[PDB]
Amino acid sequence: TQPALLRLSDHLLANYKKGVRPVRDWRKPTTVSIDVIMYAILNVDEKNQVLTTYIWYRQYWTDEFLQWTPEDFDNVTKLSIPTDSIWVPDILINEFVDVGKSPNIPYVYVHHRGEVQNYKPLQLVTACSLDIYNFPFDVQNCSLTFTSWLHTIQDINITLWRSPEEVRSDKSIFINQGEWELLEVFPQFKEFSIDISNSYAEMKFYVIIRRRPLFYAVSLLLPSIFLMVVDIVGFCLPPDSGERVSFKITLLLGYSVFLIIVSDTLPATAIGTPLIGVYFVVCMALLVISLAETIFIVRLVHKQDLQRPVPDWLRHLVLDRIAWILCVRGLLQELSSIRHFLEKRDEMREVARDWLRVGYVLDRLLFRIYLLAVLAYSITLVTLWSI
Amino acid sequence: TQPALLRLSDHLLANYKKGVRPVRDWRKPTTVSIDVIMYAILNVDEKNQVLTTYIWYRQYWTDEFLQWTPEDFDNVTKLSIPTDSIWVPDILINEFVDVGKSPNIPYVYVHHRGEVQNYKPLQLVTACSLDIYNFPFDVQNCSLTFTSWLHTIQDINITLWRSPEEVRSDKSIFINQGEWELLEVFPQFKEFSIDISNSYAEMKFYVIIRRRPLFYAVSLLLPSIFLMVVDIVGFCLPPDSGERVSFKITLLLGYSVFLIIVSDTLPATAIGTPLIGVYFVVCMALLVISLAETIFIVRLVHKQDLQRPVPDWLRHLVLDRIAWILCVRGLLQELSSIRHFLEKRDEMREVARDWLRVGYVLDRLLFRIYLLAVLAYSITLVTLWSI
Amino acid sequence: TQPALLRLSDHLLANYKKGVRPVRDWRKPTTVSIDVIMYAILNVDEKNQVLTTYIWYRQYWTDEFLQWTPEDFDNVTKLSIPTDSIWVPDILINEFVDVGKSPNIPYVYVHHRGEVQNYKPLQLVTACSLDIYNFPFDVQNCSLTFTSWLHTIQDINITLWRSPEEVRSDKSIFINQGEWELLEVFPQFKEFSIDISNSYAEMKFYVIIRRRPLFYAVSLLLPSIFLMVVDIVGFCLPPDSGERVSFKITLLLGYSVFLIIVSDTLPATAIGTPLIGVYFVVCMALLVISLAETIFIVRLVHKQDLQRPVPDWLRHLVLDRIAWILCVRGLLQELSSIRHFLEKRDEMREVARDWLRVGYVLDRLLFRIYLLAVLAYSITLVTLWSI
Amino acid sequence: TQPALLRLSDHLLANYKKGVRPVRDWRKPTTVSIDVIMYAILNVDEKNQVLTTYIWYRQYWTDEFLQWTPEDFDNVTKLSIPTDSIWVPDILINEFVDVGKSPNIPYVYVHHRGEVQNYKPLQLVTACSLDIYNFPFDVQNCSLTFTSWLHTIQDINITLWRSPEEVRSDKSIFINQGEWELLEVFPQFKEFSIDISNSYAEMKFYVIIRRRPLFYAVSLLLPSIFLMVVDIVGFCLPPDSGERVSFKITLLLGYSVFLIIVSDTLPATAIGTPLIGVYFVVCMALLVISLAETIFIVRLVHKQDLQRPVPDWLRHLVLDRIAWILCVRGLLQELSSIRHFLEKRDEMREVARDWLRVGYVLDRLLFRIYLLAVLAYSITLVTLWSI
Amino acid sequence: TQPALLRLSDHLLANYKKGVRPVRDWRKPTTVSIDVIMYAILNVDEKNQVLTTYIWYRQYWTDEFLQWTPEDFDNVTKLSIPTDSIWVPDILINEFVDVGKSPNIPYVYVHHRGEVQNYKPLQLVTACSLDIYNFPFDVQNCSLTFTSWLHTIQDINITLWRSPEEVRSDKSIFINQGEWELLEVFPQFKEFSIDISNSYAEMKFYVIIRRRPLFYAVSLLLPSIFLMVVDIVGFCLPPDSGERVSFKITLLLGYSVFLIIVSDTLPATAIGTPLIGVYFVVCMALLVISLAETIFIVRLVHKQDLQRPVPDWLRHLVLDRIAWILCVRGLLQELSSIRHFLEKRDEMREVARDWLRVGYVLDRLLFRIYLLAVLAYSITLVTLWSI
Ligand SMILES: CN1[C@@H]2CC[C@H]1C[C@@H](OC(=O)c1c[nH]c3ccccc13)C2
Ligand SMILES: CN1[C@@H]2CC[C@H]1C[C@@H](OC(=O)c1c[nH]c3ccccc13)C2
Ligand SMILES: CN1[C@@H]2CC[C@H]1C[C@@H](OC(=O)c1c[nH]c3ccccc13)C2
Ligand SMILES: CN1[C@@H]2CC[C@H]1C[C@@H](OC(=O)c1c[nH]c3ccccc13)C2
Ligand SMILES: CN1[C@@H]2CC[C@H]1C[C@@H](OC(=O)c1c[nH]c3ccccc13)C2
Repeated sequence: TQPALLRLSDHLLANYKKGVRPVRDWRKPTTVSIDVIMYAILNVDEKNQVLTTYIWYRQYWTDEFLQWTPEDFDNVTKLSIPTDSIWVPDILINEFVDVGKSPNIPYVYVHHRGEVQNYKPLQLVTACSLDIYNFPFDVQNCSLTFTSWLHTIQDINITLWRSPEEVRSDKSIFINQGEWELLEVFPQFKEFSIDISNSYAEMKFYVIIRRRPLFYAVSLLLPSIFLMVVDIVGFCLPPDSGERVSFKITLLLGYSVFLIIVSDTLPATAIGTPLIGVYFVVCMALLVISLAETIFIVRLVHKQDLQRPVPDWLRHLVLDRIAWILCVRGLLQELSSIRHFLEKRDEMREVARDWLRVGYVLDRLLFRIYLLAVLAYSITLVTLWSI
Repeated sequence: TQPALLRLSDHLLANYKKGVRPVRDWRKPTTVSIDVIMYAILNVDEKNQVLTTYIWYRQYWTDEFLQWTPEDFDNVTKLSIPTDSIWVPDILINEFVDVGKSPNIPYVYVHHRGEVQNYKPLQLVTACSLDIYNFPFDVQNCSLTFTSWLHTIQDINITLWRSPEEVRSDKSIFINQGEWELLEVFPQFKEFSIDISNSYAEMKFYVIIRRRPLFYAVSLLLPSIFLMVVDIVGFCLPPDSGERVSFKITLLLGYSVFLIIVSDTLPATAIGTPLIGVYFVVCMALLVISLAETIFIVRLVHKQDLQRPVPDWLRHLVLDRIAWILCVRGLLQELSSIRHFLEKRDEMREVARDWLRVGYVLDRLLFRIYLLAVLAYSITLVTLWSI
Repeated sequence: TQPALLRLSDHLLANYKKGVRPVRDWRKPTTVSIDVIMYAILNVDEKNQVLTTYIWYRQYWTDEFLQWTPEDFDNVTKLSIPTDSIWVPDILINEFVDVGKSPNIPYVYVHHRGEVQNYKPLQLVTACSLDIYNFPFDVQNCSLTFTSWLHTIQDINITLWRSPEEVRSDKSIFINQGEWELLEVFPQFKEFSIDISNSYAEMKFYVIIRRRPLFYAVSLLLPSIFLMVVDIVGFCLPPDSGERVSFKITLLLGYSVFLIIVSDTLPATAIGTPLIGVYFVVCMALLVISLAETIFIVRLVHKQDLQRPVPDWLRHLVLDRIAWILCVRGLLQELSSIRHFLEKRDEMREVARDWLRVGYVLDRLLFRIYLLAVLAYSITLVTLWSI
Repeated sequence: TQPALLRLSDHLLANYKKGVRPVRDWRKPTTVSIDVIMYAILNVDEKNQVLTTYIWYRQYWTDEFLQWTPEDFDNVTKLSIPTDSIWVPDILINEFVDVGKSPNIPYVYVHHRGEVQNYKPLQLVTACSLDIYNFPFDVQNCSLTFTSWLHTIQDINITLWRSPEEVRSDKSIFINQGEWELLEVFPQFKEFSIDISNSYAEMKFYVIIRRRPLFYAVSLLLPSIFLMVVDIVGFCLPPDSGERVSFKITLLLGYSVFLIIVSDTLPATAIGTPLIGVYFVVCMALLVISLAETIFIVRLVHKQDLQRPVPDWLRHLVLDRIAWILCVRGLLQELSSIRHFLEKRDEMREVARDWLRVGYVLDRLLFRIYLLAVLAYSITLVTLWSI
Repeated sequence: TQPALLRLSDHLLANYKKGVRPVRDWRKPTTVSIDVIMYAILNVDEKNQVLTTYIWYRQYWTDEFLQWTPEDFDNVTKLSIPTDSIWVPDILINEFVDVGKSPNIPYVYVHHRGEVQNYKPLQLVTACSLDIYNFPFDVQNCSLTFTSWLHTIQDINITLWRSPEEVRSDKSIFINQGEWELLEVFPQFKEFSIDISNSYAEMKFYVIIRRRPLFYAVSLLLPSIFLMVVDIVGFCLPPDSGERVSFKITLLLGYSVFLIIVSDTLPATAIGTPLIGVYFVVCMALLVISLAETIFIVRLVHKQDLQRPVPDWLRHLVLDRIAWILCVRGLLQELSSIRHFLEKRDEMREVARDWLRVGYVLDRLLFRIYLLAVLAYSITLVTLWSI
């Protein structure tokens, strides 16, 4: 008769049972050609170690029962038929820890030689072993283990759909300008066998991904070096004035809550510390020895009516280190008492002058070393950033 | 017989198979007319670069098998029939990264000439390439790539349902008073072809959206200019009194945690910085040079029993810059000693008077430049806000 | 026969097709009586402008095909039959932006005259145009636009199920003690027509809801007035002592982070500011002029070895404003020098006495105005709270 | 024949329609015996007033159509059959505001006398009227209103499955060591009737639950009493030294952000305040009067070159309150001037001695009252904690 | 005939009803062999006491109806058939408080002897009784109670699938480098019976899990010991200088907000406190007695024109404790007055010298004990960390 191609659609699917594996010879395995286009990196959760991606996915297999001849069917080559009306392999991921809601595709492509072509996009929220060691400059290596969850090698076998170098190089459409940058998707086929004489069909896909170290530059180093340049200005404040600790203590307090707020950036991975704590606790310790310097010089110079400067450390500091850094009436018994009391204040003032004198030279010399130390530390930072 | 229009409903759908593509000639493609009304901008996630919207969506195609004649069927023109009882095209979005739960519409409209009219609202949570460069004044350009996910150009072809200028101008019902303001929805048809002799039907929709710069005005500039007007009052505090750093340091501390709290407003986009950090770190650096000024003048004036003002910088500052800013008994050997000690304090007081004198003129002159600088900086801010 | 009422259940539903619209005459529209009981206000999201509620909902229509006679069926009046076995109208909401999961009711009520009674509770997460202008005292007006999403006025028409005043007054069961208090649910019927000779059936429901201004009283004004009463105690601290700025600056700092924390209470609506920022930035500015007062009086009184009080402003302040606020040997040449030096300190002390004298009267007079200002400002606050 | 019990399974369910209510006489109501085991309190949301629990639930009713005789069926007593193959009552909760995903149980128990036994666990996220008045020691009373959502008293009637005292006392398995402790689950049956001659079957279950006041003890009182014991140490700091406000102001600042952080513990219920704000703002006000004391004593003692202590308040304080708390040459005209100037400083020093003297006695006496006040306040706290 | 193995697939499943329990003799119970591979620990929620895991799960039972002979069926051994076409036991978990979305496996394995092999991975979000007593070093013991939710011991009985020691030792694939480390999964079978002559089939699985104490080391002790090493440097600051409280108070403030931020790490479990608060409030109290020391020494030394050092405590401190820590004209009547006034200042200066003298020795001696105390406290900390 002549109503449509609809005749063919009935005749093939009249008694077609979608439950039995489609082979005329049951020993011949059904080979499923797989193809991956990685569409987008949604989010990495370093805390739970689970990566969520979106994949444009494809399936190709051979159904020997629905084959027909192009002739006497009005030369039709391929036909679209509902997915839930035909046998479908159960390819999923072993790393599955959840189910992303992805649009359900109702149709598949069948040609006259019995090949079924199945396209569907899937959202996989899968667990991945992450190494966050070099936090700003990290490459990450996540496994995507494709398997039929039950079928054997004599039933279902996995092959590539095309040449494995192009899928590696495939950067066709992937959304850039995000947190992650795709380098390559490396395919690898393997026979896994958890049980003796029971091996199941596996095709590993190593997608290796690099973070873009821009958000974590500004959010980490910029206030940090800011806190450095404010303190260097602060060293110029004289210690005797009394504001010397009041500068630094509020600054150390400011650095304390600063490191506590940024503590919720680095993840709660129980593998240990990130390496950037080393690049930060050095800076933390740097302020301590600055603080240790600060109270020391305020401990030296003060008016406490105490000891005179010992000559041994006067020549070493006020002389040697200065050159190194630069390059009858009874009225008489009462008048005698007043100047005697007077010169005692003048002498303690003489004490006040010399201890103050050494301290400023000491303050300047200890100031010189710290600025040179940070600049040398800074030149190490930028040479590491360049390499 | 005469029970109802129900007769027609059976007779058409008696043997109607919803699986085969509805054409009497299989080579003639089924043309699907699409129509978009963008209903609402739900939320932009700049972090993951994914935009979620709600669309009032429509479908129009031709089913040649369910056509009938208005006569002998009691002059019925159109009939409502269940969606899951007829063939439905698989139009979805390539940018799909998730599935929004949207009400499932059970019925579609069929007229006697076989045209199927399908209305359904859909929630699309789709990834979009965002450019957040000019953060308060940004236009955003997001793609909505409509496609049949598998069908060819010889099966499914995409056309507009009406004239493409009205859908552009369509601001009919869209919810304003939100974070985003709709400018236009620009449609564009294209033939995409990832494979040779395999092209698939595509209709791009560029919806271009503008943020409303009101929430980010108050939340950014108002405390910022507030922190400016409190410091200008603070410059009037005398440096010798000792409170001079205590004002500014707490203020700089206050500005430090202020910028850390607002750091979680700007997103974690790894494309680099927003431009508003330039409009902010300038203000940040402005306080530094204020702080640098502050400790400098406190370094100048202090009572440390040291050097007298050099005349070369006395004429340049206390004289030139002042005019520029304004426009036999042995009792004698003891009495000789007391005034000698006395005038030493008076002389260091003479030292205390002159160094204090220059500093206040210096404080006032350096004060004049900063207020003029901020006001000039402010007049640049408002002229940019007007343009 | 006599097995049960089950006979009737078969006989009616034997050939009953749930797909065709149930009318013997196709031109007669099926009228759907709607009824609303608003059960609870779950949450308002001012950010995205979307209101989520729970409704106890009802449907009433006429199915002319399943009518029967009470006689010869053992006098049965009504019968419960599965929802998915009969035709159901598609009434939904145009404001739908999402789908709340609500229990699916499997059965409906059918009486012998063919009326189908459908009860089901639904969770609607719908977008609503909000006006948060008067933030503590706001009434909100949200639309619930009920429509058949496709059917015409000749097929489906919407009526009330009972008198529209009772549903307005309906406060039967609604959960109080929550964030929102139900005033009324105002129904309104309208014919909307987006297209010429194509109008679709609409029944608007304006539910108008009021917030309960109790959580936002304590969370806003109580620490705010607290910060006021601590500063009034602080004005009594003498400015010369040096602690004068140290009080207020920490207090201004405390007020700075206070306003930053409460900044995440008011929503990110891009319609502009809430009005309560006016009721807050006034208080913010109030501390500034207090701070401006504070440094001013500390700028007046200090020991800087400078100018004497000018008489013109001495009579205006120390005299006029005080009454307004209250209501041969050569030993002689050396002894001459010591008192000469001595009286210079005594004279600068004389300078220290008078400048201090004016300042305290000045401090007290400027103190009087501010307390009267806040109390007058406070009496404005409570008279607004009463109205 | 003899294949299995499968014969019975067919014979009963051959023509069994799951849509019609299972009664041979339609007037006899189907009585559904209900049983509740409350398994766990998941979370209380005081903000939205909605309680989420997990219930082990049971259903018992009578199906007169599937009854059979144990004989000639190989003495089978009960049989397991799929839930979706038989009629199931629609018992749900009126307080339903959402749907928790709970495992779907596929089978039910049928015995030969036609009784259907239905077990299924359900997750109910239901709205509950909460009273958070006594925040640490609260009992909460939540309603669980079980109803058939449509069926009448002549169709479905609700009874207990066993004696109502055991379900009350039922603490069998419930998970302790959580935020909530189960006291009892009180059942109550009632006929509700919203409409005249239309009453629907209701069985109320009052589960009354108590919080465990341990997390909120440490998180509230421990830092609070800590802030008390640090201030009592702070009162010993002398006011003249200048650090007196600097202690307390930072402490008051610390208490200010402390109360702001703990402000997000108490919920946003619009019923008013919790009672614990009274137990906290008293402590808040306690520091104010301490602060008021602090600036007062610093206002008393200072060196401002002003008034002498009035005798009336010298006897009342330095005398009475002290005992209460404890239990020819012209050289002469110049020499005359110097001591005259000298004794003026000594006299103002005499002023400095006496005003300082009264203040410390005043500081100690005002110190005594505050420590006794807090200890008395503390003894009130612990006697309330014991009762 | 010879089309395929498809013949067998029909012949077995032609009249196979998936609703009746598959036994030829109804008294013989169907034994379900269970097997567990625990795949990953997703997240522990100590707040609600609910553990979420992912399990690779297996089912094994015997279907006596679908048995066949390998001969005359082309020697086929096993066959894959759809899950929803055969009877499936209802094994779930009693601890279920929610439903995780896990991929639905469509097929199961049937061999010719009638054994059905069911593989499926499941996500179980289940409530677990947690003991967080030793917070960094905790072992946790969670129950996984596997049961058929309704079937009796005469219908369904639970056995292991293999030897119970290997499943215990099974560390095959589990994802390490996470928050939790798998020690063992201990299986145990038990007959539970809530009702007399009604016992239901139970197999308990105790998985015992250990946290990895690395994230909570750095996040707790590192800033804490940091706050210790900054204070020890702070003790060297002299108390007379006035900065003595200003150091510690800001530090105590810094420690106050530090403990408030880390307060949201420990959970809100109402079982009481964690033990680590003891290891922290000791450190908290340590700063108090440091603060108590700080104000004490500032209370001792000050210039208040008061009492002389009593000899009894001078020998005990300045002598004994110092050695323990180290190892005619009328001009005369006026001149008489000036030195008399002069020596009064010198004498109060003599008072200023001695009280200052004792305090520094006192400051140093009290300094020695605290450093030894923390180091002894520290050596207790590290010996506990080693054990
Ligand atoms: C319209 N869509 C466009 C083109 C057809 C449809 C589905 C998408 O393509 C793929 O399916 C492929 C992904 N990766 C592949 C690799 C080899 C062949 C096809 C694809 C993008
Ligand atoms: C009741 N609803 C009202 C009117 C009918 C129903 C569905 C909505 O309209 C649309 O479907 C359209 C959206 N965009 C369009 C463009 C051209 C024609 C129709 C629509 C709003
Ligand atoms: C047990 N439930 C109780 C009473 C029957 C069942 C369903 C609920 O009532 C409604 O359906 C109505 C809501 N609003 C209405 C308005 C008019 C008539 C009925 C209702 C509450
Ligand atoms: C294995 N599970 C165990 C025992 C059977 C199965 C289901 C649960 O028990 C219940 O269903 C009951 C709850 N509450 C009840 C009250 C009276 C009778 C039974 C139950 C726990
Ligand atoms: C491909 N997948 C690989 C191997 C087959 C498929 C399913 C997984 O294995 C299991 O099902 C088992 C888990 N635990 C077990 C214990 C004994 C036997 C099998 C398993 C991993």
